[PDB]
Amino acid sequence: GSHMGHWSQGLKISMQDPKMQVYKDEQVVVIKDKYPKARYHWLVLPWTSISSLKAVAREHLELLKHMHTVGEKVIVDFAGSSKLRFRMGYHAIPSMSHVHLHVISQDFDSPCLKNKKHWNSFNTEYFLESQAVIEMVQEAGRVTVRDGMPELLKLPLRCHECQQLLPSIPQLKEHLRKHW
DNA sequence: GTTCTAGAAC
DNA sequence: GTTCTAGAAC
Ligand SMILES: Nc1ncnc2c1ncn2[C@@H]1O[C@H](COP(=O)(O)O)[C@@H](O)[C@H]1O
Ligand SMILES: [Zn+2]
Repeated sequence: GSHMGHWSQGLKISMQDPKMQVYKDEQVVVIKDKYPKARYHWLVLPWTSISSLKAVAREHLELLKHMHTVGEKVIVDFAGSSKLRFRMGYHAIPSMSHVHLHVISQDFDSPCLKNKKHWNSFNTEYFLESQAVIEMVQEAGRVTVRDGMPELLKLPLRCHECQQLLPSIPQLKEHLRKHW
């Protein structure tokens, strides 16, 4: 198939789709995640094209902080009264091109959350905190990740609230109901 | 990244 | 027999 039509380039299409945009300014766009892994799941993307965190440098530090601030604003404007806990961050190894900040509520109540990679990508070291990425770019000038990130996706399923071990995705999803 | 589904796990 | 996971996708 074509490069532009490849599944890994899909965000470059969605970020220009008015029906998926919930916020726009002169630097970034916020879209709904096409396959949300919780009740609230947005992606903050800059207009300018940066393939991944591998291409981030100190020239992008202001942009990374602005993305962080816009994510917090969206949380207030769209889920302020819910008082849900939120996390913001990046996957240590992304699948989709174009740098994007995850903004996801911590219910993880979604039919799109279906497999172990989904869970561990948001609930292990694989999920890089936005603040940690920002500080790493500021102090070290680039984003580096340790070896072994793919193995983290294979870890046993463990609740993020009470750390209880669960034997399967369905049993995990049922357990998460208890923390609503 | 998602779908689809073969067969492993239960 | 059904649930559940995990690899191909030309
Ligand atoms: N076409 C798409 N439009 C919008 N979001 C998408 C699309 N395809 C995948 N996603 C989401 O983008 C994220 C990609 O994850 P990652 O590449 O690991 O940061 C996931 O949350 C997906 O659900
Ligand atoms: Zn729990």
